[PDB]
Amino acid sequence: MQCDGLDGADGTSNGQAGASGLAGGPNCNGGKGGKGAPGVGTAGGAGGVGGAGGTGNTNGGAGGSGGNSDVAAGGAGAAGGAAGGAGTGGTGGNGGAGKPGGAPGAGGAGTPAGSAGSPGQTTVLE
Amino acid sequence: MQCDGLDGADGTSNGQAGASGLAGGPNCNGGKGGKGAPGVGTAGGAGGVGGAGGTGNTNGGAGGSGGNSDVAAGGAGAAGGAAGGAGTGGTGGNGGAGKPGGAPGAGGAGTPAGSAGSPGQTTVL
Repeated sequence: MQCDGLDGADGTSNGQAGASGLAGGPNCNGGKGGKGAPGVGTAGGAGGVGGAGGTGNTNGGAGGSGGNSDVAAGGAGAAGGAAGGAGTGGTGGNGGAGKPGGAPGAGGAGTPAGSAGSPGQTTVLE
Repeated sequence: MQCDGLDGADGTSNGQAGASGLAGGPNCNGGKGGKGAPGVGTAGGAGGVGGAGGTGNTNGGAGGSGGNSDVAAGGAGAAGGAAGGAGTGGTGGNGGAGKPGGAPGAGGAGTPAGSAGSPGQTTVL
């Protein structure tokens, strides 16, 4: 960690995926991935990937989480970016809530690595 | 069923992430996530997420695989998208090879669910 990476835009339109965070420039951490948009009558959007760290000792960006869905599946969370050098890996995004929940995103490698995210929350009839 | 125009773009510059696959429209499978680009000097990019299946009975899209790296970490593989209805979940992508190899992507939910991907190989010596 020293300079910033460019974050990815969150999805906004129905079911739209988040955009990836950018790979860091020199001495820059990777950008955070965008969140996926909610889905209405359709599944949620996927998260966008977290960016890899740039040259030097840089951290990976966090992966975006997936969007929730009202009647369908959540979007999946995106992976975190890997570190540069001796930096820390990005945390994976969480899946969106839905039926069923989206899968989690993996952590990016580093020293230490980032953790994978959580699956999205699901609702069950009793 | 596979529909046109849903696959995410592959990364095309050093370390760039793959783009996520698009959520399917009605009766369409989710799109495949893009492949992460390799890294030279820095880490590989992670793969893009697979899109969720559309309404009806649809398959989730496969997650993209991560890029390799020469001296740094491989990019992570991406999660597969969830099925719609009674469809099959998408397969998770594979991690890129590197120091160490990237984490695998999780499978998407379905009946049956997608399998997780393979970790990237860790290169030594």
